[PDB]
Amino acid sequence: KTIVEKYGKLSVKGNYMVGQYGDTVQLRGMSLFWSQWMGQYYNSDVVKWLRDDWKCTVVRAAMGVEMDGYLENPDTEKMKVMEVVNAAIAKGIYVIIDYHSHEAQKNPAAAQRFFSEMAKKYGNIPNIIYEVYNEPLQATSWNKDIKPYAEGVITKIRVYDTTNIIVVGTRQWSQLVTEAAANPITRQNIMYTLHFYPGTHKQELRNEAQKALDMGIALFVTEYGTCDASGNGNFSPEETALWYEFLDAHKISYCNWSIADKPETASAIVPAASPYGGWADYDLTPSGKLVRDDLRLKNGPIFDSL
Repeated sequence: KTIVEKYGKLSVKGNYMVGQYGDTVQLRGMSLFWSQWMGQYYNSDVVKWLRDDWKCTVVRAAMGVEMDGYLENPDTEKMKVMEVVNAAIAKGIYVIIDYHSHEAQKNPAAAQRFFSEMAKKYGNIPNIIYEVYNEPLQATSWNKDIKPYAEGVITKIRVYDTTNIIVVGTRQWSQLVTEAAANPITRQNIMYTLHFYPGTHKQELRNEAQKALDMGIALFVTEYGTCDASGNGNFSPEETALWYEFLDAHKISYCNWSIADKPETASAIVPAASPYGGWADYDLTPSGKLVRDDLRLKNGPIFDSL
């Protein structure tokens, strides 16, 4: 039995993600980096290694949209996403299809087309989680920009995929979850994005998250780092652990940024680390070691249960 066979189809009940057999589910895994810049890792060898060695129960495909991404090169970037999705299906783990944009509402037809295609192809499959708008900017209003954009994309997904989870980004780089909680999308199996970087974001952002939970919505940490929000500097292992404590207490799923070999703190692997996986201890950065150790410790028993 695989992880996806264990938990099955996912849905949302109140503050929680639940599975079809009555489990309350918490996923943990890794995000790939921008598909147009780290596309060499968008392959089945990486996905298998993330399951077998890192004990990921979810992987996130971060499809770049602007800056020579999907809008300019739709076939190439969609292909990379589908390779990762296909591998997650073959290996029995969950997969997030992330529309990795800061301005999705500016090209809603492109986003609707992409998600319609993904939902038509994969709609009957329990592994799939959709993430329709990575990180709205500080200027991007929930009520006026994000919510109407997301509702249009959700309707398109739901033509073909009636119940898989859809995660919706929030204002200020997916920080301001209380604004979504005050005016939620009143549709089935919707969650809301929280992103944190513990060199920058500490108890004040945990308090924001708690206030959103108080208001009745479910959060998914589709991206977090171990360092400050720029992705470089202020490696913060103790603060990361305070976040893990909070997320585990609330059964909030989490994926780390990122599988990339860029020479910055947030990268999990060293420059030139193999595109096929197989990374030994000397191929991991301090951030990668911290995150991999947490995955092995917490997800190991889930794999062992089968």
